[PDB]
Amino acid sequence: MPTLLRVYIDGPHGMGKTTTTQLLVALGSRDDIVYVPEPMTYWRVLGASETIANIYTTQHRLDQGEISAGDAAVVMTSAQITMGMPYAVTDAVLAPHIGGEAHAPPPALTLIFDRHPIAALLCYPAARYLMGSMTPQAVLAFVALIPPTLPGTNIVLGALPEDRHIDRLAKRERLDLAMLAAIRRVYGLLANTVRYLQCGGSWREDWGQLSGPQSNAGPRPHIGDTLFTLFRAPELLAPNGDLYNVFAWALDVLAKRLRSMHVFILDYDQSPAGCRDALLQLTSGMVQTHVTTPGSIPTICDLARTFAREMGE
Amino acid sequence: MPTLLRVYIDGPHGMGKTDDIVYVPEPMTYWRVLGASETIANIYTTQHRLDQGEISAGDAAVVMTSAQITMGMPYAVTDAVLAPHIGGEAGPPPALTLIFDRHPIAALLCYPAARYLMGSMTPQAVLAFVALIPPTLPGTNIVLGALPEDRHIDRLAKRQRPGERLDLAMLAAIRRVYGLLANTVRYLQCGGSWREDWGQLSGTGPRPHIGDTLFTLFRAPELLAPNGDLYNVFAWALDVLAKRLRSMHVFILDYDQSPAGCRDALLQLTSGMVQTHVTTPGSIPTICDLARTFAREMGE
Ligand SMILES: C[C@H](O)Cn1cnc2c(N)ncnc21
Ligand SMILES: C[C@H](O)Cn1cnc2c(N)ncnc21
Repeated sequence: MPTLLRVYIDGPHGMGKTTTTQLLVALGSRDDIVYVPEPMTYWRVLGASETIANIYTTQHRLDQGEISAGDAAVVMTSAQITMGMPYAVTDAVLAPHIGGEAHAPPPALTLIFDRHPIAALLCYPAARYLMGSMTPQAVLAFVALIPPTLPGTNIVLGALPEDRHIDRLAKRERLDLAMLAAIRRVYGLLANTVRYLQCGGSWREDWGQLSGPQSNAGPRPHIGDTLFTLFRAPELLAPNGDLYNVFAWALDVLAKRLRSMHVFILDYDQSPAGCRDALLQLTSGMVQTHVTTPGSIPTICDLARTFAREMGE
Repeated sequence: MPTLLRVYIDGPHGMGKTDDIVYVPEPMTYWRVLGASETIANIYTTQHRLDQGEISAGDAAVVMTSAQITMGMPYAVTDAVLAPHIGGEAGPPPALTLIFDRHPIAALLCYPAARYLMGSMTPQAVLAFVALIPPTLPGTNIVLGALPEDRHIDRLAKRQRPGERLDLAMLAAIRRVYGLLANTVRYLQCGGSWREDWGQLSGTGPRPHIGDTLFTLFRAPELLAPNGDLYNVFAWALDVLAKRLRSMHVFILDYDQSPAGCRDALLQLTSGMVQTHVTTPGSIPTICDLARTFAREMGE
């Protein structure tokens, strides 16, 4: 009965996520912790050409008024489905090896990932919807495709003052503060959504309360402070006023996929070593899982090294 | 704890696919209005514009990819809400028989693979859709069609959907994809290992040759490294495809006959389909509710 610890580092770009996780990985034994890094190689080359470059210019040309909404939406939608592929595929090959949950002895293997599938099938799409470059229907199609949430899905979101974030961000993608505001808002919403569901929130019961951040602590947030609030869009509403059932079912799925997640908030308003040690203290309350076969440890380990080996920076 | 029989009627369109049995119809209203405006027309116009040289290959692919997301949404949301109610295999007549108009693989693999063959979708986008195919649950019975090509052209010509353009090149492509699909399931069911037979594509139990399966489509140069090796991320996606396809139960329905005949042939095929148990006492009625509400809201 060997155990596994899976930790997905996620949240808005530009906070220091990659650095903190390399630092955490650099403390461990080469063989008891493996990092699944950002698939930069799939991105700029393998899946398509310069994927991040096509996105930031299309929104920039949508702002100006050089290309309509529909035009930007088709480009944003296809960019996202291609961008999320590595996360989805990783999740699908690992799935069969993950047993039930399980404080406990040291995990036999710790897998740290640069992002979870929900960044590409939920968060980024919702942020683009708020920026006007994606339709709500398309965001819900992404949501309906989120894979079943595996036991022990530990997701680490980040915290950081916007002023420090804007400054960290300005390093050299283009300088898009509106998008920065939109993605921070969506991740704030995401943490509250997990809290809401874990405290027994039923969006169907509270839908009517809509008009006009901690993920594992505190009281139940108001539905207005969760991701459900984004789906009040007239496009999704029938002539009767309520959501078409098709979109309501997607919110049911959103609710199911996030209800079982374990979310932690890491403060990035610190030096790199500071972030590392805090992430390392956080991993202590995270949930481990048993693996289905005995050979899953080495198997999974190989899968992760291969991904790192072929798709990093 | 009652039994359920799920039957997905799929295969290329245009062949004739149009109380204890519920029928989940084609979500035409989602395609023409709820998810977007006239998605079929946008698909067919885009391919037409590419064919005439009015737009680029890259341009048509972004348009196609986005429209395929819209086309697929109803199946994917349907599978996600239904999945939790599906239990293990049971094998007597079933408590409920749910007949669906298409399975998620139509939109997350077949149509996409066919547009890749029409030069309007990248192979990488096709594999992004495949990676998102939902886990194959017990009792996934998929009915595929058989019909000679000229009878199919006749039938399709009398059956055009709103915004569709009669395109014989897309007909051949979708037909080829579906024939490869049937071959692929048999290849996997008889022990075929794509990784072991990959070398047979690039330089030459009893089952189809891998060149006669969907794996042959993924020998696309965009997915290979400079030394000819398939990138691991794509090899992964093929591993998922084998896993999803191997456990489906495919039934072939001969459509070269009358609706009466087809109806009965379809009912005849039901004897070898696999039934499951549901997981709750309220699953039947809830499933039932889902089915009728989908039909009312999204059915033409
Ligand atoms: C650097 C990028 O902003 C990070 N990133 C990671 N996944 C993404 C996605 N699916 N869409 C947009 N940006 C994404
Ligand atoms: C309109 C008919 O149902 C054909 N048809 C059915 N599903 C499709 C898809 N997902 N993409 C393109 N055409 C499709």
